[PDB]
Amino acid sequence: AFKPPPRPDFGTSGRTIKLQANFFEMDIPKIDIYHYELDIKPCPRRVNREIVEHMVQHFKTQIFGDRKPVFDGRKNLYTAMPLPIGRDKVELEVTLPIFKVSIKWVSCVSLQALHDALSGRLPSVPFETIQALDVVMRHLPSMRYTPVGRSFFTASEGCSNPLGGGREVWFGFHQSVRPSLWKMMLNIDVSATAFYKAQPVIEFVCEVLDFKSIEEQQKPLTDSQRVKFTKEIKGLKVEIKRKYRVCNVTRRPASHQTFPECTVAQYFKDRHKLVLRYPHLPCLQVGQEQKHTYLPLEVCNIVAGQRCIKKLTDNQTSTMIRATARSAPDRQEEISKLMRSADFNTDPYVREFGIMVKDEMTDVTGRVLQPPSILYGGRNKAIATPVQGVWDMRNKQFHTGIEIKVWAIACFAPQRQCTEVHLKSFTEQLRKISRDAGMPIQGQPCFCKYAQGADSVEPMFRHLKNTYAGLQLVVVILPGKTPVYAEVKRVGDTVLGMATQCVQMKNVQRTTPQTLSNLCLKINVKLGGVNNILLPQGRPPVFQQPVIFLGADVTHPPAGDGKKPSIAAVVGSMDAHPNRYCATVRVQQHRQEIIQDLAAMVRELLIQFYKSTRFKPTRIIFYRDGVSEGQFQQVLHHELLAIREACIKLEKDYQPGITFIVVQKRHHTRLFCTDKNERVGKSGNIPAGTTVDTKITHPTEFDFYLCSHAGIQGTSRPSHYHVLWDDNRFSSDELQILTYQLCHTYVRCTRSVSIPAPAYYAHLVAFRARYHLVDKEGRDHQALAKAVQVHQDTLRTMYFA
RNA sequence: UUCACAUUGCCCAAGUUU
RNA sequence: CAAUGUGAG
Ligand SMILES: [Mg+2]
Ligand SMILES: [Mg+2]
Ligand SMILES: [Mg+2]
Repeated sequence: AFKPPPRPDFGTSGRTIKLQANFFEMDIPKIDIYHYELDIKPCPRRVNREIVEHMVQHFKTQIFGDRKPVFDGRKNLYTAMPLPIGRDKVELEVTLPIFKVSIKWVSCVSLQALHDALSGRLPSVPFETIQALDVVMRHLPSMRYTPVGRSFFTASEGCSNPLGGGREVWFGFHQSVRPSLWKMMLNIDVSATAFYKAQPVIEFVCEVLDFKSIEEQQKPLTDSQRVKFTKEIKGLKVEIKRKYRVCNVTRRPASHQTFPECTVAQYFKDRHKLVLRYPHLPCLQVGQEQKHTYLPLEVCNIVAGQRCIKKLTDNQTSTMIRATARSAPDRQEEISKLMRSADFNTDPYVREFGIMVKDEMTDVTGRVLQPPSILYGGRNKAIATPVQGVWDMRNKQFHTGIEIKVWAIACFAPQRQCTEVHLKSFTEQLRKISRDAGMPIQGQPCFCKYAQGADSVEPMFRHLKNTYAGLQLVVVILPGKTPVYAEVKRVGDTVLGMATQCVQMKNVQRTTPQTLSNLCLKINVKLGGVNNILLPQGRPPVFQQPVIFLGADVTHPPAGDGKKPSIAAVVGSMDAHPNRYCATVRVQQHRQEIIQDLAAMVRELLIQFYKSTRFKPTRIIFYRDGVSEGQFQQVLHHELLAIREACIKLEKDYQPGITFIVVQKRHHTRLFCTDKNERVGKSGNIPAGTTVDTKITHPTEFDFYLCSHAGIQGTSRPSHYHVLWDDNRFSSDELQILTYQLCHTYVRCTRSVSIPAPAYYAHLVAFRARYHLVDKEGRDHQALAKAVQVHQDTLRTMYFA
């Protein structure tokens, strides 16, 4: 439970492919530079950046001589040459167009220590050095553009991109400094997010309430209109010179609205001497709730550069997607255009520190791994061969297909829309596809009844269970999006323990062989079948001893939410294929990534593995989704020990080797085909199986990019895998092949998915817990805990399929 | 609620005188 | 998983 293992070696498996990556090489000088600790009394980050930039111009002659200090926005200051004050304190103060600021100088950043650590000589990558370089690259754009996370956004000049509702698209780019096997690298990627337009509040009202012009509404707002407007502007800032956080939209129109004893229209009529157009419309209530200052819509401006944190509307989203949808070559060229346009070398603050940035994307050589063969059953024992990460189920039967003899249907769609004919049609079509797949639906359903409302579910289901012995499955037709779905799964998964398979009504009226086939995949698994397996003799050597494959993920509540729990999920392989998985799930602290009750969850799974296979795992392979580099030590420290605790409290001296792997699907590394005839499909992406464990990866540690999936649309996200611990001493080859093969064991489709199945199931388990908790989200905890606790008959199934 | 892929929503980060 | 797109035997 200490620092991660070193890179054991480099992969050798697979044919080579020429790739470009959105990493731009950095030439860093071999000099020392100087860290200073600031403290400003009393502020937003951008306000503090402003204090220093004005302060440096003001104490130029006294202190900062021809220097270009960079400032991280709070209390870290860096200079290329030392400041003529030495080792001691200084208390300065600056003017606002009020601030005492303290400058010390704690440290000297060696820099040349970075080159040596990048050479692997020094085991440690010095973080406090990498911190400093990022502050260099961020200093200037942090004031010109509008920061959001590690990115930067600005209004596109020459073009506008409205979304409606007073919003518009702002294009921008992500920026980050990372170390690598080769050099320091600048990772750049284009991005876009919704912003509020800096228009008159009057015109803001118009876009939200759907007026072409002011004069449509001539007398004060409707009850309906004043709340809808209020909901949209409250929390946004506005300007007149001066700043104001909008806090409320008043009840009375300006002319009638009053403050102590004068009225705002009257107040503006003589003090600032302008009658109001639109005296009918109300006033904004600004700043403090306790205080009584009210502002007219007329004189107000929506202040520029405020990110839109509310969820977009559906047509707003449509507009956003349409604007930013981009094939991989188009993506590549846009990154390139931006970077030649950025001209990071001209940046004076960059120039101060003598940093040089490469004009072009780095060239990197990847390898394309071979897909494993997939083994089906029935009589043929057919073998399927993934081609460009895809295969099909025609002319093949499940390795272990379930014979279905007792089953029922429950339609919650209106009969006028979903008729008995449609159901009968759909049934015959399904039975056909299912027999071909080795999953004979041997008879007609023993039950078929229309229903309406979530109220009718539990009684209908309790009936079925009490009546039809050996009942295997209930198929449930739904009219579309409905609360019934959440209800059907609550009763099935948690209350009665009954297999259910829902189908949207539209996919019943009109069915297709592909859709029905994918449906049988889900069904056969839910009823304990094995769809396929990896070709046994084609697996890596690790399968020669008993091994369990764990997948784990946390899912946090949406943006803006304050009290909903985070949900941890852990699944474990239950056979030697590996194919069958059992799941565990927990509610835990709001926005905690660390899986709190992991040890209990792993113990549960280890026991079930033994009852299933009658083997004890000699090794445990742990795939952990979603952890960032910043949280690697904390998570590993807690979660690695939790796995050990599980093993130790199970049996004395039961110490299986642990391999701990973090899976990151969401980062800002993008890989492109250098050679045009390597591109795959309309989107023009790199092929499935593409592997990069050199050049752009970590200088000392064990990590690699693997893109295991076909890229249908946009630009593919190659998944990054990072090994935080490995008792089993894997080689790069074996772990990459293992990880790649597990992307083929995902039962919901005949494709190679973007992450290993165990981790993918961990997502599906979490998301299902989220469905159990809909509108239900010491005594607080136990209620939610029980909401996600599945029935005893469900515990050992793949209900999450 | 057939499914995958892609944009966003998720930990880190970011943000927090009328 | 939700919204929105692109796709499949
Ligand atoms: Mg997660
Ligand atoms: Mg924070
Ligand atoms: Mg969707």
